[PDB]
Amino acid sequence: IVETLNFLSSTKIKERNNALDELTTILPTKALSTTAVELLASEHTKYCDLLRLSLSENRLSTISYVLRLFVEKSCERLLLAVVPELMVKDGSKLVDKICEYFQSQMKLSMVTNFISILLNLLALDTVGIFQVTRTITWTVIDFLRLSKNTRLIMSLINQLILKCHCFSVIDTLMLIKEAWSYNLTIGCTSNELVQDQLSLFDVMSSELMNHKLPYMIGQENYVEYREYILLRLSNYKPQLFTVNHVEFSYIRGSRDKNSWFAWLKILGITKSLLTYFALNRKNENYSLLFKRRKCDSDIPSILTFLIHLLEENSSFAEQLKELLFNGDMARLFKVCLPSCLLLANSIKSDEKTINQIYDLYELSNESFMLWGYLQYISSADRIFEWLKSKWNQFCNFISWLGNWDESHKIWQHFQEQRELDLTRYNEILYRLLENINLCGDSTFSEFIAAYKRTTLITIRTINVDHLVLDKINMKEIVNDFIRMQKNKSQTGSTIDKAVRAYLLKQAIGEKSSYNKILEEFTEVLGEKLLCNHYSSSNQAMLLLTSYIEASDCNDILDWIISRFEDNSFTGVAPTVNLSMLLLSLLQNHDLSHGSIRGGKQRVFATFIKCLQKLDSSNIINIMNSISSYMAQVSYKNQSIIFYEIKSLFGPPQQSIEKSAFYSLAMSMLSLVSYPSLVFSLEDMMTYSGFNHTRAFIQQALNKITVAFRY
Repeated sequence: IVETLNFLSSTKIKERNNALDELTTILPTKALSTTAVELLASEHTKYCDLLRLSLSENRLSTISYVLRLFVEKSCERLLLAVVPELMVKDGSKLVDKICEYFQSQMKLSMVTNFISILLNLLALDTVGIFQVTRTITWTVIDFLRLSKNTRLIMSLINQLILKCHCFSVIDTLMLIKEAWSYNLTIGCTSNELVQDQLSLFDVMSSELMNHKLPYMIGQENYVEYREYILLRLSNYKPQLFTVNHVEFSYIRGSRDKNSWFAWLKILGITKSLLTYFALNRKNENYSLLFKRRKCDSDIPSILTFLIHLLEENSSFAEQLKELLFNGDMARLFKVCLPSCLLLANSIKSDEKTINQIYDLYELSNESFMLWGYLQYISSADRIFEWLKSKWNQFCNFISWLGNWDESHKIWQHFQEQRELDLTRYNEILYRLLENINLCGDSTFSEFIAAYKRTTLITIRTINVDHLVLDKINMKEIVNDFIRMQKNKSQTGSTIDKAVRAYLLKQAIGEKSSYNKILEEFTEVLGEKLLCNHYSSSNQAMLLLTSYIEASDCNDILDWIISRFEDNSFTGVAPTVNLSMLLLSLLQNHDLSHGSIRGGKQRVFATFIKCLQKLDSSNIINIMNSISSYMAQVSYKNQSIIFYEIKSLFGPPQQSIEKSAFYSLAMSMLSLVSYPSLVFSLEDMMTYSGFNHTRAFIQQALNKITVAFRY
């Protein structure tokens, strides 16, 4: 049977792309379904169904995020996308869908890893269906189920670490978008956080750092028609230990980190295992505790900066944040314990204290910091020689500056490092700079190894991969334009050289390169998933902007690039950003009416925007020329845009920001009159208060424009 042959082709999943081509060629309704890794699975499932019409559509939409194992839809990666979401909901049994979904998702049926993941997805949005979403979130947060992985909870923490309501209404949306961008640092930031967290003491971080932040927010919240549900939740939170108990158990890891991190006698004290005592205290309190959570022996000048930092927190932590979004005795103990630098930073027998530092240097940036504080001297001379031996993170010689034996030591270090050996030499040279007559000798020795018109390693993949790319990192020190070169190679001081290669001749040379790139991009139609590369419109606009910035000929070139962007008919994020960029060029203007069209496109390309609205306002405020024409038109255009009202108060906040963009010429008063007409509780007033603050004495303190308001 031809059907059997088709089945064999599908079964033969090796070189699946060939099988896919065969299926495409094959493209009897039951067989049509049967003809369909994942592709092989599609063939098998459809064939079973064929062997056995709404059901086919239902099967196609079945088990999407709720996959059999995997269906490439855990977080769902046009009209079809909106329809699919609706179908999925129907099977489970576009803002409107988002609201239905926020509520339906919390409703579930039952009500655990799935919850942390859904929450993470919702938090990333920095939006969702306002209050409907917030009510859904409260219920979902409460339904902890089989609570403790931590990283998913931490992703959810992007929102849960800000467990509050109505504190920044018609404001928080812009802040949330900015937070999402910061949250996006995760991946590389997570790896860095894990390394730093473990290096400083014994903390894990590893993208779970924000889960701890969410727990802190939860404690703070506990101590504090959708609205009725939210009010009830606010009270329930006092003791609604929705995975709080899980956190209490998970916290054993935090206790371990704190112990690792650990006036020495007071520091040595466990403060009666205060971290555990605090948890016990909270458990005993049962509800709305926090406050004095067993903070026994909470720092003392038992003989400071750390205490101030601890209060602020009530640095490896910075890495975690990026992912989230008798002197001799003291010196010997501080070095032997290796936070030697912290002890030294707070504190500053000197010869012996320096000898301990000297040994620490030999052991080889905390060491430099410790020395710098200590150095705030024969003692230093001894350490300098040891430091030279140590030379042959970092900072090193920086300590001497941060604070002629030191110079003699520098000469010894330079010669020893100068003698990849180049990496050692590179590090020594950086130290020489870090500290910025034997010092001249040190420079000469480092220079002698460097030689100049020389290299010490020890076009595609010949540009650096064949040779040099390893060296680029292997003997790296300090900083160079070479970093840009490496980034350019990865994207695929060479980056500077490439610009130099083009060096209006540069524009023409660059234009030729751009033309080649443009042709490839044009060839690459719908280059994304099983959808389209919407960003291409934005890329075309970016190219246009550079050419226009140039010069009339470049602007002519810009028009062609812009014309491609102008097609729009693409996801709004790309089409609208492209229109906005075009409008920014229009704002600068030139010697053509074309600027008017670009501005119209940006105006047409409406979005809630939030943080982007603010950015747009900041740009809008920079232009509208003057007279009583461009200024007037801009005001009219803004006035005619968002109605706010509804439950769209953020638009009113945006209007207020616009109202603040000049006054008593600018019709800030008209904007104010509109705000007065719209009795948006005191939300409008709060926004006005912010504008008033910008003006110093304003509003009741100096209405001023009251003369016209009257």
